[PDB]
Amino acid sequence: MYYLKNTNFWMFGLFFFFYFFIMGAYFPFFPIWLHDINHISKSDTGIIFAAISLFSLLFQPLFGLLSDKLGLRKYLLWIITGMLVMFAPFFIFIFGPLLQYNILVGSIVGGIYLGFCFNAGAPAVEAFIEKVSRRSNFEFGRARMFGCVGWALCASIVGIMFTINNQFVFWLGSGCALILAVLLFFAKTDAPSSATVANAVGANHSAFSLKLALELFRQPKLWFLSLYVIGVSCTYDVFDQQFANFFTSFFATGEQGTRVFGYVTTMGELLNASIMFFAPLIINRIGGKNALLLAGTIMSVRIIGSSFATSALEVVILKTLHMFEVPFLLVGCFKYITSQFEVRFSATIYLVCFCFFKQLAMIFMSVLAGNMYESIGFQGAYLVLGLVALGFTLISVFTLSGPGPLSLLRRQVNEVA
Repeated sequence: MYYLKNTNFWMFGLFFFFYFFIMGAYFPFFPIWLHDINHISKSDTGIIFAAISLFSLLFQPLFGLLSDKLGLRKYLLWIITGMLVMFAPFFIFIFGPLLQYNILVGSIVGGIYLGFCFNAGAPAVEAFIEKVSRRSNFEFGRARMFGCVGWALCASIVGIMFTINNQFVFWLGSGCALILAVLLFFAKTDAPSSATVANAVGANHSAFSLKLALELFRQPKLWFLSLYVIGVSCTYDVFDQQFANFFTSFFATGEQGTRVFGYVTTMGELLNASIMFFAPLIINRIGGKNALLLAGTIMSVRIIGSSFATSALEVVILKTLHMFEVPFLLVGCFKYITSQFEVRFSATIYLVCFCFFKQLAMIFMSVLAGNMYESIGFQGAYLVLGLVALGFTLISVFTLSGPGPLSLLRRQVNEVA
């Protein structure tokens, strides 16, 4: 509670909150804004989303390998924040109106060309704020819990006021970007008060080596983990990046249909919260490789159940069937990898794997479901992948490297010793 008085704690538990709150529209909602609001065929977003991934992938490095080391002098965030006061002014003026000039090609390109600030942006905010957090006293361990509740408070208003007035949310989105994103820059801090003098003296920068990857590349744990990451997660996300409309159509109208947009997510969070706590116990008292597959088992049922999607208050369940993976996978990797690779490796795993590969699977994969959807449908496409992926969660039963190689429980000293 010594955080009670903490200033830079107060000034960033807000930055987090009022940024995620900001992003707290653009994305989850996004899909609607395409189809409904701006009528665009699924397959045309299957190219949007697929392209979104192309900017990410070949960018994320440039912020990580950049800021992480070089620029750690509080700048970039101004670069990001800059492209944020132009939330609506882009969307409602440029992004939207561009594609409408039917050239999806050049329009979606000059699109997530302001989609990074959120995709590769957040992890950048999440970043600096962490670095800074740690140096101040009270880390990000709870200041984010102050930022991931903007999803919440927002969510409802974004799934509501948007319908009534689409410009509202977006227009307001640049404002909470203005006075709110900036106010925390003329009230920020950057001086490591009485610690060390140099930046290469006392931190926690694991490093990335090409060789490193190459000493990991011979490894089966790697490929066979990837297999999971890929198929399961990948094609899983793919499905969600274009699930909505589906679920949305099930209701009375758009208002009722959507609305359950805020109401949905805005709920599961206080539930994804719940899980969060009591996860480890399970996880660890369950093992990562194991408990991980159960997330993939879960996802599956969500794409697989979606073949049947009968009711509207069924599809709701098929949504909240979401926060049951969020946990299990998330940390299930953390403790899987950790617990199956030479620690210093993480870089490449987390890097190579969940990027120089995923976004890559995503470039392709997605597009398929975009055409898979428009030409054969939501339930149709599902059975292809709701299945195809299940054939991974199912094979990864073998595929993946089980419970401890040559250490029964002795080579276990990392979080309590």
